[PDB]
Amino acid sequence: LSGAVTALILVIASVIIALVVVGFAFGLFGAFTGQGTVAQVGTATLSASTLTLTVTLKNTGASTQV
Amino acid sequence: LSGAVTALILVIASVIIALVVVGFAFGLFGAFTGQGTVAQVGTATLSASTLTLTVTLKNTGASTQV
Repeated sequence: LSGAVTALILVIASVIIALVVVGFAFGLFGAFTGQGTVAQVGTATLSASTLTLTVTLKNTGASTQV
Repeated sequence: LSGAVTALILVIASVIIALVVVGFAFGLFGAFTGQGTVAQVGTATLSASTLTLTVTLKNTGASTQV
């Protein structure tokens, strides 16, 4: 009688664990998609007297830092 | 299951990198176009007593130095 009890306990535990793993995978998807993609969309201007960089940047992801 | 996760991670990384490269290429275009083109538009006069050069220059790019 213990065999079937063990079988169902393991079945439900395995289902819980598999659902956890799948949720983590889809979270990884959503997190890597919106991670932050920064590129340049036009020439920069480097003032050499004051050493100041004026650059136009395009960022279609999360708000990152420099 | 890890295979598809790796595939999407690499796909998004590759897209970000390719966009960076393309932005850099177009920035190079814009930068080399307006780099500064200086030529002469008339005869110069070289005063030999004072050694002074009076020259008419045409510059259709960035403000350079001599």
